[PDB]
Amino acid sequence: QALSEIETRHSEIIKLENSIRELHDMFMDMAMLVESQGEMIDRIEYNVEHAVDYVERAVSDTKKAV
Amino acid sequence: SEIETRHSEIIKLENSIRELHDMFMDMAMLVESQGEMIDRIEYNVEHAVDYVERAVSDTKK
Amino acid sequence: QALSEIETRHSEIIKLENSIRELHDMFMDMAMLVESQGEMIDRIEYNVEHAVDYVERAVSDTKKAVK
Amino acid sequence: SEIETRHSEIIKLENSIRELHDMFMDMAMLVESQGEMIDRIEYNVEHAVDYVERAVSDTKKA
Repeated sequence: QALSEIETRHSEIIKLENSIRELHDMFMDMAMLVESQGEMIDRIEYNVEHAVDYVERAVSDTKKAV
Repeated sequence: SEIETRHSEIIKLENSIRELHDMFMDMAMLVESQGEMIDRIEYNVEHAVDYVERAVSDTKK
Repeated sequence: QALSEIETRHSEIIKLENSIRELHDMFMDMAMLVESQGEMIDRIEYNVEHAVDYVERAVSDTKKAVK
Repeated sequence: SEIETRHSEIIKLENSIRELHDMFMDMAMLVESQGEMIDRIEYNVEHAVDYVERAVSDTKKA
């Protein structure tokens, strides 16, 4: 009924495993948030990139009318 | 005793895991905080884009 | 030769692109280190799991000796 | 005037960019602490695995 020494060891290691495994949900939550933030930044860079192209075209066009 | 040693090892390792779990919480909060700063930056940038595009259009181009 | 106004607006928006790219690069480095941390945790989980299966087997064999 | 508002916006943009940069410095620090805590956990887990498997074998042989 009570645990033997070998069973006690086993229980301890199983407890450690579940605990390492359960770190998953929290890590995935953080990871998702970090990944989402990266894309936000990337969209901002994308729009600025578009602004630079728009202006570069206008600058190149205007010079033509010179 | 050897038993005490093994027990302190299990408790420390346990606190460490819980602690890591908390750093992840702190990270999440830090990311949400940066998310407001990014919204502020995007607002500034969108206006900056507007400014240069208007100024470059009115100057016929 | 001094920059015209249009050229100045161009320079300004270009700087802005380089600035945002830098912010983006700093963030992506950290993001890669975080991804890497998750993989390490997976490996650890994988090793403890394999250890658990090992102990299980031994607990079974130690009990089967009882006969 | 236009200078006042214009200059004001050039400063707001630069300030918000530097502030995020600063926040990124704090993030980097937490990323480092996370990694180190994980290094430590890898060590403790390697030890616990070795310990229990050793004990498990001595019991099967005794």
